[PDB]
Amino acid sequence: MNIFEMLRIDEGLRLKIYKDTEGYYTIGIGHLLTKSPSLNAAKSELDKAIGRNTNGVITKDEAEKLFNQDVDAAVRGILRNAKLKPVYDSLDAVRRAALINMVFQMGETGVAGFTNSLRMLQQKRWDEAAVNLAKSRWYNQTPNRAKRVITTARTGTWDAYK
Ligand SMILES: [Cl-]
Ligand SMILES: [Cl-]
Ligand SMILES: [Kr]
Ligand SMILES: [Kr]
Ligand SMILES: [Kr]
Repeated sequence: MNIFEMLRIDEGLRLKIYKDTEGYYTIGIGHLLTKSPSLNAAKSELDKAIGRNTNGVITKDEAEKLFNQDVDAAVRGILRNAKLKPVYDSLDAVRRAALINMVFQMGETGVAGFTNSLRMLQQKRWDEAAVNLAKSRWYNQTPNRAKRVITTARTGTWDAYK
């Protein structure tokens, strides 16, 4: 398992514009297009990201291309975030994957806000981090996914994804 397979599991793959769990226009593997209510606007953002008039539908390849870009961007956001980087650097490879998934899902800013779990993680206090992480809107709104990511961070193994 790796970060790509992991997020491909959590986000799925859809070739036509769809709305995510919050109601936002998204396409591919969890690629948000806009927070706006407008399909037209979503469509504009999509053709802009793809480089052609998609009419709201893309190919697998194009979807994987956006995904590659988004993963990369998630890593680079972590590395540039002064509150995120040190946690990330302290972690083993599997746990790092968990942090990349959260950031992909909620953005840098959002995750940087989990001050307390960040610190427990940094301290390698796994069970404690796990309990804190679950006290969040994130967990109450997308509990199945949150649970898989939280077990990943807690245990350092991919068991939740097998
Ligand atoms: Cl883009
Ligand atoms: Cl769920
Ligand atoms: Kr994490
Ligand atoms: Kr976190
Ligand atoms: Kr954790």
